[PDB]
Amino acid sequence: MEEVTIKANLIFANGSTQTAEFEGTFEEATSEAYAYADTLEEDNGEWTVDVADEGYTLNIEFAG
Repeated sequence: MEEVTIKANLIFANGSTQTAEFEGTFEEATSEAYAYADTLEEDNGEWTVDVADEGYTLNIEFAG
């Protein structure tokens, strides 16, 4: 039941990139990361996510 580290890569069509690094459970580091994107859609547009490296890498790309 040990905690994990998840890499959240964030790219906007605005010509700028951002990154976030969450620590917690397999669900506490994932729902916080998706909520961080949810609080950005309202100021950007819809988004997509590509799960990689056993779930430890979340590549988020906004459509715009």
